[PDB]
Amino acid sequence: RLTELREDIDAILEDPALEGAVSGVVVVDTATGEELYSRDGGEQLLPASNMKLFTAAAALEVLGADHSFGTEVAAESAPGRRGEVQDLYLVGRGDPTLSAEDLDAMAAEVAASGVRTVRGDLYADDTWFDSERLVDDWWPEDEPYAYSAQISALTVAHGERFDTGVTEVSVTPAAEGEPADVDLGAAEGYAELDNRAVTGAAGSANTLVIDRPVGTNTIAVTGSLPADAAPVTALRTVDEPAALAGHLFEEALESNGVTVKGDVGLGGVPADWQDAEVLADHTSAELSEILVPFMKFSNNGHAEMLVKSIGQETAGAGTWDAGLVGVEEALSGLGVDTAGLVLNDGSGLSRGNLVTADTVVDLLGQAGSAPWAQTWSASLPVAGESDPFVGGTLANRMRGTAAEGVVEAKTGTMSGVSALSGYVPGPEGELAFSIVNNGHSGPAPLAVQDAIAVRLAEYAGHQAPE
Ligand SMILES: *C(=O)[C@@H](NC(=O)Cc1cccs1)[C@@H]1N=C(C(=O)O)CCS1
Ligand SMILES: [Mg+2]
Ligand SMILES: [Mg+2]
Repeated sequence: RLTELREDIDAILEDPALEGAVSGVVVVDTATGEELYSRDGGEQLLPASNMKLFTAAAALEVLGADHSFGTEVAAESAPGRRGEVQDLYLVGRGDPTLSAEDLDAMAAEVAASGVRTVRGDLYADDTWFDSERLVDDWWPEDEPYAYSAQISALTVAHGERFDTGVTEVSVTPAAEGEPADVDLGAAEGYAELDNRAVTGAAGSANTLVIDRPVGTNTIAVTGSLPADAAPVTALRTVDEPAALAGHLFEEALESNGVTVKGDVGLGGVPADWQDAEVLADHTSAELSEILVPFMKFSNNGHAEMLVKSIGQETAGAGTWDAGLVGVEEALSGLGVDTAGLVLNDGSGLSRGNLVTADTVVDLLGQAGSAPWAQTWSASLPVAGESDPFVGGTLANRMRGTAAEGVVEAKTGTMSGVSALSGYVPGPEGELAFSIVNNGHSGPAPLAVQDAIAVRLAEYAGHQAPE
């Protein structure tokens, strides 16, 4: 058994896919508390998205699994006669789930409260958080994609997965030689557009390219899409999430009989109206719930918003520095020795982050005993599970093995970095394990991971399906 499992893991770690790579692998039994396996457990390594474990085990400590984020609209004073108001501020406070409709339900309320004309400018206020959009060491080349969307307190979230600070761009073919049709999704009318994409012959090489050149708010498209090609869509971030939530809400009011004479812009409530009238409000779901679409798909923008949210709680400052300090200590009050830790962000996107397989495992145990241990274990990706909201980043891994429907682990992928940490619940023992790989030069060593996971699934007393 134990004397056996060792040789197995060792052999799996001898995979050529890991040459030159440093691997942090640690396995412990959450019950007995016995150390089943350990190789370089103390080595500091980049955790990539596995950093989200620390971020989630802290948000639940700081904000409570019942936490809810709210949004609001306000004017100095309510309307009356011709139901006319001056300036209006869209004020949000870190809701990571603001839907387009959520804004439309508020556009309606604004009208349902008598307003019929906004003779003033339409400002968007997101001061609950600082205006520091990206972590200092993130790379600017990664700024056009959903993974690296700017952080703001007031940002619109796309789809059922809540991809924040982004817009869905679409490219539809035409006739060979004619320009292609580009729709900018929500950022239509907001972000600029430079359509250089043509429609290529039917059966031609698709060479489409959707970009947001650094430093601008322009969605650029180049290359060509074949005439016979199927319509393409793609998430893209926008400069200043708030200004877009501002643009959409402006469109939303207009869709609810409220005319806006002034301009739409970035601004905070004057701090001159200590008792402004709150024309409408919105409350999101509880963190316990938002947890799911966070840890299953590793929402990066969610992670950072939580961090800062922790920074507003523990110290009234929507900031990373304050947020991270909160996480560090919250992980300490949770009983986690945070010595080998180095927190530079909440998502794991930063190469300034560092953990040790032991610190990860440590965190796994402690979190299992917290009064929120269930809403936490359930947020984790389940192996081999076909349904996106259950399998998450593990929906296409370990299908048909003892690990199917069993392993609850968190992933982490980055250039030269990959990780898998979680629990393997088996009648033969509750298990917590961490696998961190840094330095390999080829693709993520999934098979190596899966192999160890699936072997643990067995060690825990599971069998592969027939
Ligand atoms: C976590 O690692 C995070 N990864 C990325 O955003 C990839 C980038 C690293 C630098 C710039 S982009 C999320 N987690 C994934 C996982 O498998 O855990 C995959 C992508 S998004
Ligand atoms: Mg528009
Ligand atoms: Mg089973």
